[PDB]
Amino acid sequence: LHKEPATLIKAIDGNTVKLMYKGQPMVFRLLLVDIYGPEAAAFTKKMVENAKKIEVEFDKGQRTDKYGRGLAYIYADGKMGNEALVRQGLAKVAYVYKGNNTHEQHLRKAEAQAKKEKLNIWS
Repeated sequence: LHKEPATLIKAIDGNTVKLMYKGQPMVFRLLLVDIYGPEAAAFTKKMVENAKKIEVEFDKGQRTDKYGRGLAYIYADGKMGNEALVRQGLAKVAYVYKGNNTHEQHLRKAEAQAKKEKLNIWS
């Protein structure tokens, strides 16, 4: 997998962001993250708005959903947004869809720790 550059257009919700990706606006849905809805939106908005650099990383399977959203791991300043959400207990690891599961175990590990800390949705 490779990290590619992107520019924030606008925050949307805890697991959805609008980016300029190779010169076109695209909505990206954060892979593997299920949505504390308003706190998830708040946290993702702060994450991408305060970042000096945003990167998209497609997984190994399909790159867009039926709705035309990009399906990716979004990084802000090197830090994976999908993991930071789960780590904060602001989202659950979702079901793998279409074989895009490369970071699944990593996120399950972040999720069990949020769960052990009884953080947020694990309260």
